[PDB]
Amino acid sequence: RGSFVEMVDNLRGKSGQGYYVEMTVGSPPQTLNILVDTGSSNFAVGAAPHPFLHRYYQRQLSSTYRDLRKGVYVPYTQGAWAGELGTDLVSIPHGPNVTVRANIAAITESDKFFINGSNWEGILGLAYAEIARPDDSLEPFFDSLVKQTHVPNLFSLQLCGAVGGSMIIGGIDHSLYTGSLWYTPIRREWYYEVIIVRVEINGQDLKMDCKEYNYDKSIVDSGTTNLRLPKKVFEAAVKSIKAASSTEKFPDGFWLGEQLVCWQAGTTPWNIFPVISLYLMGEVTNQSFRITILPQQYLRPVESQDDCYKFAISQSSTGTVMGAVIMEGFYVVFDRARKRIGFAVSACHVHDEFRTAAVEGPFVTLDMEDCGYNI
Ligand SMILES: C[C@H](O)c1cn(C[C@H](O)[C@H](Cc2ccccc2)NC(=O)c2cc(C(=O)N[C@H](C)c3ccc(F)cc3)cc(N(C)S(C)(=O)=O)c2)nn1
Ligand SMILES: [Cl-]
Ligand SMILES: [Cl-]
Repeated sequence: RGSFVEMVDNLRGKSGQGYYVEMTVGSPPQTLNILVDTGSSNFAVGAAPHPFLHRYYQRQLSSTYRDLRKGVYVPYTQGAWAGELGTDLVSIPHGPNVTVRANIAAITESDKFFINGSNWEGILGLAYAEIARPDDSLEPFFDSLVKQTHVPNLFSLQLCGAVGGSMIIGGIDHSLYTGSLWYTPIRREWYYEVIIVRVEINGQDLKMDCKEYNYDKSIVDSGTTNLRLPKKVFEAAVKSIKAASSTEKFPDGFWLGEQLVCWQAGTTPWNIFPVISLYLMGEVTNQSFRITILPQQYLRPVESQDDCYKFAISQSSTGTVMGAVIMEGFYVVFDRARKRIGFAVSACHVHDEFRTAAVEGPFVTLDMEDCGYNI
């Protein structure tokens, strides 16, 4: 009975290979499953046969498709695609009750982008126009939705790991979280860039300079699976996580994501692995808060009577990426109207009877305006 009830439970995932929402494009309607990605800013849909796609967009059957007569290519950290730009009517049947004319890239060729078995056929880039291809003149979908309709300029995501979740567009649903929401500023509107001001592994501060945790940016990115950390931070965090979980030894490759470890169904010794906290800059001077995840968020299942896991914190050379490993702990509010991102503990996050993910505050942290990187 909350007012946003019909958007609850509108996301699915097939064996953990990306969270997607149904979107209906063109006229008469063509509904496709679209991956939700807050790490990019193009709306693009498979528009030609591919071995991994069950369905694709057929422009010649949509009477409202308009050709913008321009190609587009988008490379990501993983994979890339190429296609043709146009516009068409778009609605989200378990989203807001509106229809907008949005730009759409029709994917005609791709490399290592579509994932076999994932059940999604396109991508919804929810970040800002600064990072869209071919350039920032190509209005992203959520910008079209806010400009064309009354829908408030905010959306929130609850990614429920193991796969489903909720994308609430235009508000917050209080059933999806417990405790209070705590907000960090969006530093700049391009990616959803935030500032991380301290990192702890089981209560123990990693003690790096905060400028290392944000070198060269820290972003919130639902289309990236892992928590990705810059080189020096990743090396330092692995050394600390190893030291904390030293009652069991694992091969070096397990911490590089190259070996899996499996336990008999139901027996994974979660308690031997530490919690991990990131402190983020708060909304008042000198004030911060911390979000804490469990090994149930950073050890991810790979699908016998065997539970196999991959360690899903990994190295980046393009900054901190708070991917699904972070987002599955939390209900995350992308309050674009107030230029801030809110975290609360997710009502669906995976935990055990001893430990829960957490969002706590306030803490005092001085000189946070010096943590960010300057281009
Ligand atoms: C604007 C810019 O240039 C850009 C932005 N991004 C980050 C985007 O989120 C892109 C979007 C995307 C979505 C599907 C397939 C390929 C790429 N994401 C990635 O580049 C990406 C995508 C993935 C990936 O497997 N994503 C899948 C769909 C996924 C699977 C589970 C899940 F919970 C969430 C996402 C993994 C990674 N890594 C490098 S990793 C092993 O460290 O987690 C990166 N990269 N470059
Ligand atoms: Cl129609
Ligand atoms: Cl990434």
